[PDB]
Amino acid sequence: DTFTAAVYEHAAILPNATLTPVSREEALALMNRNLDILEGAITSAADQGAHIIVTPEDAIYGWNFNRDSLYPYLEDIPDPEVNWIPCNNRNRFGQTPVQERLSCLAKNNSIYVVANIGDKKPCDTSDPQCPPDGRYQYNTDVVFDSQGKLVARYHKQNLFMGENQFNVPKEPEIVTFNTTFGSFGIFTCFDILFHDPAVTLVKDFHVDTIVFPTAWMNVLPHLSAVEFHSAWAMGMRVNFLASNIHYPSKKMTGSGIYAPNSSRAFHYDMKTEEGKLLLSQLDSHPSHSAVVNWTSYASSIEALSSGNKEFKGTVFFDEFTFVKLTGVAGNYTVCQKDLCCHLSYKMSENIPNEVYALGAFDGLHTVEGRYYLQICTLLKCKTTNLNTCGDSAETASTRFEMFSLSGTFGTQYVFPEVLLSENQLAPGEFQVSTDGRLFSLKPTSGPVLTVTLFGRLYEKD
Ligand SMILES: *[C@@H]1O[C@H](CO)[C@@H](O[C@@H]2O[C@H](CO)[C@@H](O[C@@H]3O[C@H](CO[C@@H]4O[C@H](CO)[C@@H](O)[C@H](O[C@@H]5O[C@H](CO)[C@@H](O)[C@H](O)[C@@H]5O)[C@@H]4O)[C@@H](O)[C@H](O[C@@H]4O[C@H](CO)[C@@H](O)[C@H](O)[C@@H]4O)[C@@H]3O)[C@H](O)[C@H]2NC(C)=O)[C@H](O)[C@H]1NC(C)=O
Ligand SMILES: *[C@@H]1O[C@H](CO)[C@@H](O[C@@H]2O[C@H](CO)[C@@H](O[C@@H]3O[C@H](CO)[C@@H](O)[C@H](O)[C@@H]3O)[C@H](O)[C@H]2NC(C)=O)[C@H](O)[C@H]1NC(C)=O
Ligand SMILES: N#C[C@@H]1CCCN(C(=O)c2cnc(NC3(c4cncnc4)CC3)nc2)C1
Ligand SMILES: *[C@@H]1O[C@H](CO)[C@@H](O)[C@H](O)[C@H]1NC(C)=O
Ligand SMILES: *[C@@H]1O[C@H](CO)[C@@H](O)[C@H](O)[C@H]1NC(C)=O
Ligand code: NA
Repeated sequence: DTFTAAVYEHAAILPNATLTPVSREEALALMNRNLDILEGAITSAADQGAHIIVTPEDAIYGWNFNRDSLYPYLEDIPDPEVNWIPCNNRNRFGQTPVQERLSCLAKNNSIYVVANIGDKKPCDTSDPQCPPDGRYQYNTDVVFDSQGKLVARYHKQNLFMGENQFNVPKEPEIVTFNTTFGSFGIFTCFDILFHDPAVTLVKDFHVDTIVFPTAWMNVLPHLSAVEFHSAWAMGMRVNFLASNIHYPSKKMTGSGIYAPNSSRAFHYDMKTEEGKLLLSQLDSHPSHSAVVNWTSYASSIEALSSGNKEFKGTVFFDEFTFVKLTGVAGNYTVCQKDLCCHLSYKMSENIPNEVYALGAFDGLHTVEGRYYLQICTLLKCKTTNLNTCGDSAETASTRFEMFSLSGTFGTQYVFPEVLLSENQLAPGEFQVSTDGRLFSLKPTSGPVLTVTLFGRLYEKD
């Protein structure tokens, strides 16, 4: 059993902004301008045989708001158990034009529609957790099935810095929807960096596929959208539908359809101001059974390199312990605290003025969010100057003939990243072993930007 998946990267129409909150008529007019663009993508996806389409987070109203400027864009999204086809019973819950439009878009095109809108929940001064505003506001994903029915409502758990227009739910919402093409889980953007609901959906609810609306700001060398999202899909052994905002000015680009074995289709574009519809087939019930012990090989072996020239290098505000790669072939081991990284490599050639390092990181990230990390990285240094290792590098010339990366990870949640020049994925050029090794299967098709094993220690957050 297979199905055709679709994702749309959206060049959104943002509100003029701001000073005084707009009227509902003004807020709706803008939302409709974006909805007409998404209508265009939903119709082509359906015309091309897609069973489901994901549209990005904030695709309908943007990310620039305060609680009051956001209010006019919000709808009361009922509990999905309510059993409702907004396209067929338009006024069941009062004024809900966005839900009606999304419902008609899913019904008329006979396709599942995943979209991200805003929820309003009026509350009383009686309940303690009610805001002084008199309402809860949530960044909400909605799923409409092929018949137009609301089958999922998900309020974002992990709000990012400056998402002050939204509220965090009391308890994490573990939202799934079942179809004839597998069990589906859903979460949004920053959620992918945390345990709840992200990990829970995969390990406890045994979902086949994750639908992921995102408005992601790219951060090289490890946190580029296509790079990390496909890494997470591979590490969690699940299908992954990533639909991103297209805004190169904020480094927003990178949508794709990912399988447990490799990427299936991806899109990265920093040049044009245009959106992109992507389609690809996936297995409805992929195998999830391929277990990896991430510390096995690494904890067995002894240090591959002795007495080495080591230095501190900054990666996304985190101080990694590096070791320069001297030679067109080598065996290095670098440790930072509880983590020890091993690398075996052989380059296609020894390209001049191109420096590579092997890095190790064991510690807590605190800049613009807090999360414990354990990272082993083979990265291309931006320049020859060793103090530029870990700074975002977008191009490279060194193809590798072979690589094998591993670490003494104190976690079972490790995401294998392989990124080529210029933000290109490498399907299916690498594989992960039951031993916890990220290794090449053929020489890389393009130059290497990074080969990382991105570890996550949820308890140490
Ligand atoms: C979400 O929806 C899915 C899809 O509808 C739900 O999963 C279904 O659950 C049914 C009830 O448990 C399952 O029915 C039983 O099937 C077995 C036969 O085995 C299956 O053969 C199928 C056809 O060849 C095949 O599709 C199926 O799935 C596969 O399972 C293998 C592992 O075995 C896995 O590798 C694949 O990836 C895939 O998952 C099985 O191989 C029948 O023997 C069984 O007996 C009957 O019980 C009936 C009463 O329920 C009775 O009517 C009848 O007389 C028999 O006694 C069931 O018919 C069905 O397999 C399963 N479908 C899939 C694709 O998994 C899931 O439960 C829903 N989840 C939630 C949370 O609601
Ligand atoms: C993944 O592989 C590693 C390596 O085998 C596993 O870790 C190891 O787990 C064993 C327990 O089965 C630990 O052994 C214990 O050692 C202590 C002394 O250190 C001793 O007192 C105990 O009697 C026992 O022998 C071992 O130390 C530990 N090693 C490391 C590096 O953590 C890991 O648990 C495997 N995980 C899975 C789920 O397969
Ligand atoms: N702008 C805007 C968005 C609007 C939607 C809410 N946002 C996020 O959840 C969000 C979170 N994180 C990122 N990107 C990374 C990051 C970037 N810089 C610092 N910390 C992490 C790389 C993780 N991208 C988006 C921010
Ligand atoms: C969907 O179709 C119905 C009639 O078939 C129509 O009333 C409705 O406006 C359509 N909506 C969209 C958004 O296509
Ligand atoms: C690296 O290690 C492998 C495996 O032990 C070995 O075959 C290879 O010759 C080594 N290369 C260098 C240059 O140390
Ligand atoms: Na805000």
